[PDB]
Amino acid sequence: RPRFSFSIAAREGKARTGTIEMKRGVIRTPAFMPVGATVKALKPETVRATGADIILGNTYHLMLRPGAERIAKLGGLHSFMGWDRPILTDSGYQSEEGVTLSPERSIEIQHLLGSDIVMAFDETPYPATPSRAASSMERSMRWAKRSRDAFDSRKEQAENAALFGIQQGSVFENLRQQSADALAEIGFDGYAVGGLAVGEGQDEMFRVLDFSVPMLPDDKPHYLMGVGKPDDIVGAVERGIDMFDCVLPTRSGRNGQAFTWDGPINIRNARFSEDLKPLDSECHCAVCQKWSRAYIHHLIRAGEILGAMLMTEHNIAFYQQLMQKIRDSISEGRFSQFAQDFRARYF
Amino acid sequence: RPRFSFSIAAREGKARTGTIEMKRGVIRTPAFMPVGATVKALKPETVRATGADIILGNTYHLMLRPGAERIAKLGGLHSFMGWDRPILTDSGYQSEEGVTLSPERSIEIQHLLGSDIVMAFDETPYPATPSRAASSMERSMRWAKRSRDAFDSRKEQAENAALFGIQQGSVFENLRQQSADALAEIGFDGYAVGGLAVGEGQDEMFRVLDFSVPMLPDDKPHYLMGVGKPDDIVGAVERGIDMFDCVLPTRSGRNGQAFTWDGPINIRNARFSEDLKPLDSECHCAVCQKWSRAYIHHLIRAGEILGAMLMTEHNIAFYQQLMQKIRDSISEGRFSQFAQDFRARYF
Ligand SMILES: [Zn+2]
Ligand SMILES: [Zn+2]
Repeated sequence: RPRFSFSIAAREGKARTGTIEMKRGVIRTPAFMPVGATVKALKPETVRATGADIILGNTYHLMLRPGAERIAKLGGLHSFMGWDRPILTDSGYQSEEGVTLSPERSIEIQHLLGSDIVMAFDETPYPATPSRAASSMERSMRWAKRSRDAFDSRKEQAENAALFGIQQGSVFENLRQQSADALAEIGFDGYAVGGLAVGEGQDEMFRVLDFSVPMLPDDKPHYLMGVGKPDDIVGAVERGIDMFDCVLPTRSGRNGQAFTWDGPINIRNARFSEDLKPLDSECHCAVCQKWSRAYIHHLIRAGEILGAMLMTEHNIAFYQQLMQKIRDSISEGRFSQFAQDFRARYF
Repeated sequence: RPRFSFSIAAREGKARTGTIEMKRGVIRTPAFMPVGATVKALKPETVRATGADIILGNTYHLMLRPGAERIAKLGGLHSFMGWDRPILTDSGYQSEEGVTLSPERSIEIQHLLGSDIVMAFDETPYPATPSRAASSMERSMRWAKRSRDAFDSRKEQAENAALFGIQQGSVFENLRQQSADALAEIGFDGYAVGGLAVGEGQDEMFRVLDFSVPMLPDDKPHYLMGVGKPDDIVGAVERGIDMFDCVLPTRSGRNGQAFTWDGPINIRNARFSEDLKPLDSECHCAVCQKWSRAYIHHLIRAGEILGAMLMTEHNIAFYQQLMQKIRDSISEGRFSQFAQDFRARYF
């Protein structure tokens, strides 16, 4: 495989479906990346069986424990945790130099972990005034150039990994445009939309995506960081987003929240205590094949680890099934119909 | 298969190896029964993959949550938890009537759960005076007859399950003999040695097994309740024990203790932080195939659920491998050699 190739196979409006090819494997887009040096309560083989093509790791947590250098001594993150496919690492979400973490150190840590997709080191709270959002965006663009240069100066990294830049600008169209321009001038393998899902609400997030995603190079992947709920994902794909990561399915799962095509349910609710149905009626996951709502209700009420395991496997599988229906519906020119049907039933 | 058939295929001194056949499957003896309505941190398929033929469930915990009647409404324990092979249930470890639980209720609960091997309801703290141990043993034998009659009066249970009686008597040879006599006069499908592993220490436990196990019918299985460490198991098999249950491998596992052929290790110890070796050098389990001491050290230090999962899978697999080496060495007439070699290396 090449270091990085993104190809778009089908479109419908702003939505796209395709593939990213990398040395460690192929990523089907739109993609959901489960968040990890573990996807909580799941073996990597289980994560793969749900359909994930790539997972996310964190520069912040891993650098603290067990340490980036230690992981590199041990053979890198893939070998450490037993996941042999692509890994995307966030950059580590104050001075011009960095945070006491700088762009250079961030890129180095991601190298030491052996990340396949490296994120530029970026700085913007919500709400923000125009002045503050601009100051922050500009710093982020200076740090984006430092990230680019640090990555390129490390031959092994530049030859085997990819680098994504992150658009800032808060909710302001002019700053988003400046930011997109800056990032394209530097040039990256993909472009994230940063600075959303930080308290603005779906309506506002969608409004900003509406003008922001078209500013980015059309021929490169578009990653919406930290999103989100199933309906956030569907709307964001309608606006041109190709990649997602979020802790909801894992975290939610351990707290009793199961995703279903008829909306989320809280399995701890006494109404499930004698419910022999699977979590979701249509889900093809191993959990829905084998165990009832009643059993999983019991496990979660009892604080049993197997409850966390089963809830998490189901939720990540649900999310992968969602992404597959999105991909197929775009490939078949019926994604707008799918999005409408999905929302009518989910809500 | 028959309701219950125990056949001995080979012997060496007091040690025996063979099979129990039941409707839900065959049990290889000497057997280790992992303790559960879940074996903590493991899917039942994982439990089976380690080599377990039977697991234990509890009348006490299940009757409290989620309730015996609820589990029967839901189709019984096997269907509830997704384990289709035999399950042994303890009886629920004060008046002549029972505990505020009586023999009759205990047997009924085990029926409602759908237990394959039902334990008689029994009462003896350590240390105990001869007078108190005798009083307690005698009550237990009256309760053993009540258990027998309750089981036999329920046709479905008597036709499809087995009933084991439990020997008491503390550390006193004469009371153990009276107890064995009483139980044989009533007649059971198997015989447990109760009242050990309650604080007496290995030397004393072995001394009591030395005279107590020969008192029991030779042609029926002998179950040592709540034992134990790998060396306890080996010594107890040398004294005629066929069946074991213990929470050590599961509980220990979650606390960082891994069993190995060179003795237990605590994986949280900083010495393992960069150790790329598997938990045990010879172990054939999936955990030792795939992950390092270093990774598992990190997970347990970090309190990650996957740490508990992997430690537990390894430890239960270790125990099953131990039981297989015992079975094979008895079948080959070299168990005394095995026991000596095991101890020399383990210690
Ligand atoms: Zn499911
Ligand atoms: Zn192992």
